[PDB]
Amino acid sequence: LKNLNEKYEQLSQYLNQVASLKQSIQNANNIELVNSSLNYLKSFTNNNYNSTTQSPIFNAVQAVITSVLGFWSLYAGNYFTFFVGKKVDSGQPASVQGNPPFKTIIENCSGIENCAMDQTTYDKMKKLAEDLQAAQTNSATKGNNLCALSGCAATSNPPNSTVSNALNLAQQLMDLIANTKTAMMWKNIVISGVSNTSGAITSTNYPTQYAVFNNIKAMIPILQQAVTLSQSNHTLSASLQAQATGSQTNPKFAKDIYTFAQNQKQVISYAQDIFNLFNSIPAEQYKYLEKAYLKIPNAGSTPTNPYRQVVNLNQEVQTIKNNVSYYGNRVDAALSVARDVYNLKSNQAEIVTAYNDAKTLSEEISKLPH
Repeated sequence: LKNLNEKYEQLSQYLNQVASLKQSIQNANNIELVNSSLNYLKSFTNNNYNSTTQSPIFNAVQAVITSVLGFWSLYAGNYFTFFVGKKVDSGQPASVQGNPPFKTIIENCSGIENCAMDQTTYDKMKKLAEDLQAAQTNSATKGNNLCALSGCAATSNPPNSTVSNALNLAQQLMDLIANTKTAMMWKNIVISGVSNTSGAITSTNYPTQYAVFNNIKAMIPILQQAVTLSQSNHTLSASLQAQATGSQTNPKFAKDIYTFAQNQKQVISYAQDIFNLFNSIPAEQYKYLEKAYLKIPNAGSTPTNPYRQVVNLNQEVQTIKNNVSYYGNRVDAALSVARDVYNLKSNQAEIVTAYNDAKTLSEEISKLPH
C-alpha cells in the first residue's frame, strides 16, 4: 500500500484518459458517424422550424398559450375573482360581462389585500386576452391560427399569427396582471367536482402569491428565448452539409457543427425548463387550470363558449416531456460527436501526453520494491 496504490490509481486514470481520447479521435475521423450525426441535427431543426405537428417548440408554445388563456379563464373569464368598478363599503359595478356582485368583496376579501380593479385596467386586460385568443384559434374555422416558427404562408383561410406575436401578447397580459395590485378571490371560482370537494382552493391573494401564476409567467420569456434560438439554428443549419471523406477537417465546419449541436441541446433544455415549470405547479392548482372551462358563474347568464382548449393542456404538456426524453438522448449523442470533431486537433496532441504519462508511470511501478 502507501503511495503504491496511488500510483496504480493514477496509471488507471491515465489509461482511461487515453482510451476516451482514442475513441473521440476515432469518432472525428468516422465520416459516416459525423454525417449521420449532422443528419439527425438538421432533421430535428427542419421539423422544429417548419412543422406545426412535429415541432417540440411549437408544441411547447401551444401548451404555454393554452395555459395563459386557462389562467385568464380562472382569474377573470365568465365570473371574475375580483370586482371591476369604483369602490366607494359601497361599490359601483362596471357593466362588464362576468363581473361578480360587490358583496363578493365583503364575503371573500377580508384581510389587507384590495380585491377591486379599475374598469380601464380591466379593459386593457380583456383586450389583450381577446387578442391572444384570436392569435391561437381562428374563430371562423375554429382551427389553429398559430404559424410554424418559419412564419405565415403567403395569402384557404391559413393561420395568420406568428408564435412571437402570441408570446408577446401573453407576456403583456401576465405582466399587466402581475403589476395590478388586485387580489384574486379563489372562492369565487365554482367548478363542480373540484371547488366543492376537499383540496378546493378558497384563499384570496395577489396572483404573484400563486405558483400556477408565477410558473406560467416564467415560461414565456424562456419560450421566447427558445424560439429565437430555434430560428438562429435553422440559419446555422443552412451553412452545414454532409462531408466528403476527409473534408470534415475544415475548421469552419468543425466549429459550426459544434455550435449547432450545443444550440440544439439548449433548445431541448429550454423545453425541459418549461415542462419542469408545469410539473412544479401544485396539483390542486393544476387541476383548476385543467378544468377552467367548467367554471360556472354564480349569477347572470351561464356562457356557452367557455375556453375549452384547456382540455388539450395535459396532452400538450406530456408531449413536451416525451419530446425532451426522446430528443434529449439523441442530441446528446450528436453533440458528443460534434465536440470530438471540434476537438480533434487538441485531442491528438493530448493523447500523446497521456500515453507517455502512462508508459512512464507503468515503468516506474515496474521497478518498485516488493
